[PDB]
This record gives sequence, structure tokens and C-alpha cells, in this order.
Amino acid sequence: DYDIPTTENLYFQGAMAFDGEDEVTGPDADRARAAAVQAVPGGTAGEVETETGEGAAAYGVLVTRPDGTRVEVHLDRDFRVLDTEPADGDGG
Repeated sequence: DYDIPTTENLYFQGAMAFDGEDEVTGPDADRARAAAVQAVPGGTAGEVETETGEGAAAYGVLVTRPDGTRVEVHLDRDFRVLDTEPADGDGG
């Protein structure tokens, strides 16, 4: 929701974000802790992180199972951050 509403599929996840998708921090370390039970309180283990990169809105939204698995999506007005990333809880 923080990123640009004119992104790729980043405007689809936000929908389920109205449940319990709170604000994370940036890295997967925080998203895994929040999206775990912090974002799973609404309906699914998926929160929303907000980071700052070289672009504009270096934020992300992860949503999956509160078992450590999350789907962090890259959303940046950089016009190149509209993809997603399967959060393995470790963050590679």
C-alpha cells in the first residue's frame, strides 16, 4: 500500500493486507517475525515491510503460512521493483 498503486501485482496482495498486514522493518528477519504471527492474526501470515533503497519506495509485502514461509514482494517506484520473492524465513 505504501508503494505505488500502479505497480504489477503489488496491488493485488494489498487486498488481503487489510486483514492484519502491519508494518515490518525491511529485511526478512523482521518480516519473518512479524508476518509469522503478527500478520497471521488477520487471516494469513503476511505483513508489509518498508525499506529505502536507491529508488523511491523500497518496501515489500510478504504473505504465506505462519510456519516460517512467507511471500515477500518487491515494490519500488523505481519502475523495476514489481516482482516477488519467496521468503524462506532465512532470506538467503
